[PDB]
Amino acid sequence: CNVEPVGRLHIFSGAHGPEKDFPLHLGKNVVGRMPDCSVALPFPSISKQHAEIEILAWDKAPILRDCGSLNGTQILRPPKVLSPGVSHRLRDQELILFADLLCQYHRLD
Amino acid sequence: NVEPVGRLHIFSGAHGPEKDFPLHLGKNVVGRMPDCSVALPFPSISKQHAEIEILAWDKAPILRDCGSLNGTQILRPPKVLSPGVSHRLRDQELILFADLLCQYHRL
Repeated sequence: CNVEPVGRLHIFSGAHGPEKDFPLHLGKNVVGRMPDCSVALPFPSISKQHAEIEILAWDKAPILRDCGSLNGTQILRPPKVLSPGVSHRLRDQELILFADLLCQYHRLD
Repeated sequence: NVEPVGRLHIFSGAHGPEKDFPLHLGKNVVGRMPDCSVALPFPSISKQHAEIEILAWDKAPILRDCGSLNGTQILRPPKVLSPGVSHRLRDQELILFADLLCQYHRL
């Protein structure tokens, strides 16, 4: 895990456990239930391959795609339910729901 | 200056600092006005945006939206809260007032 991060995915305290920060790197970051996933969230409502955060460069904005999850990926401000495979550019500090889990993307400095 | 039963945490980064507001027994008006129980001086927040009613220390707070322009969002389950409709707040529950993310805590 020596890959230099360019983003941060923050999970807020809930029922699933305490707050937590996940590093995001260049190229693709797979969000999923599986311990091997770049963002591993071992909660049964999260799909094995749930979503993909793709980051191409720094001055850019990441692309989030849902990978056909059972329980969906939503953005919140304004609300929208993401359709499987459709590229969505994340603004810094964007709020994201994977299933019931509320996450926030952060671009590093 | 009244004993709070609960607290609403406001998240920050680029939306204030991390501030806590006390919630007391009775009506807690969430809004833009400085005189609101929970005063959120942000232009997306209505003068009277939402209401948190605490009916006793042991009972789940009740959240309602006061016909706010930008809306109240709950996430248990994810939904715009219609004015008039009551929603029970659970400990640690995340909620959005217009664009402002908050978290409830029973003290």
